[PDB]
Amino acid sequence: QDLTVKMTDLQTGKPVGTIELSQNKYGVAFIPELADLTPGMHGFHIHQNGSCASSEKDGKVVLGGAAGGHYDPEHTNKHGFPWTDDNHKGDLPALFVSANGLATNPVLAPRLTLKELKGHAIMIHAGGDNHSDMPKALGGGGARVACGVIQ
Amino acid sequence: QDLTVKMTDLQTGKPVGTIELSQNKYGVAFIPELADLTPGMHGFHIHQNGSCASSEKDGKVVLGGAAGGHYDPEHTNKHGFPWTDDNHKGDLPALFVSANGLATNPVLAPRLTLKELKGHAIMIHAGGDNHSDMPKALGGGGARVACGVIQ
Ligand SMILES: [Cu+2]
Ligand SMILES: [Cu+2]
Ligand SMILES: [Zn+2]
Ligand SMILES: [Zn+2]
Repeated sequence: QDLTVKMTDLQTGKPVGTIELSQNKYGVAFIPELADLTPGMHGFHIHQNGSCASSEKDGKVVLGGAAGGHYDPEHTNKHGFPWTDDNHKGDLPALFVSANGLATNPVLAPRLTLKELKGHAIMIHAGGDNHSDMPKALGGGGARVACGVIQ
Repeated sequence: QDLTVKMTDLQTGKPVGTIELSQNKYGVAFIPELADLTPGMHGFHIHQNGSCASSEKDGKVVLGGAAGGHYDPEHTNKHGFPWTDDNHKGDLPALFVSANGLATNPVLAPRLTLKELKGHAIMIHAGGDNHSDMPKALGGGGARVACGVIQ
């Protein structure tokens, strides 16, 4: 009754660590133990599909595209904050990566429950997340760099 | 009915921006608009006293020492996570500062209410915060670098 989530770099295919998910009275805490990531803030969201495989868009390969879009059980069709309801329930606070490329700063998602997460995918993006679709869609996270399927 | 919190650098005495505090159904969101800070993660907590003045400890000057310790209304006498109850209610998630010395990443404190915050002080530390008293007390935040009194 622990279940940790192994994360794999989409570009190299090599493991980069794990993320521990735990339920508490305020939501789901995400405890990262990752490495080999670019320093800075990274878009971090739960995705619709339980897959980290690639997808295809107009002839281009989309790493981790098989995961689909941001988990949106309320069909909000919008990207926002982890503490706002009119947006993807999968929107989490951005994940911090140290100069040494390590991510260890835990983060909380008050709108989520652990049970509803299994079968979905955990995504880490190259860009950050300003929790808006402006000026860039999906908080500007851009490409997907790391992914893992919540079992 | 807005009330923003002006932050001042303890070492220079010059303003470094403001932090907006807002109440939502999941807690108090802290929206920073700061500058001139050292890149990286910084300990960020609500303090007991409503003052940012200095204090004195065994002959040494403690900038922002007049603010007292971490806000601890339940007398836990312990430092922990923003989503754990047996520790300072004033323990917030660490604040991120970009390479350009700017802090704009909002953060949420699920255990706090806006009303209980007025009259207290907002503190930003030099070191980070691993949300434990080990290996260093108070999450290793160390010295106080920026402070503001919640009006
Ligand atoms: Cu994503
Ligand atoms: Cu503090
Ligand atoms: Zn989203
Ligand atoms: Zn504390």
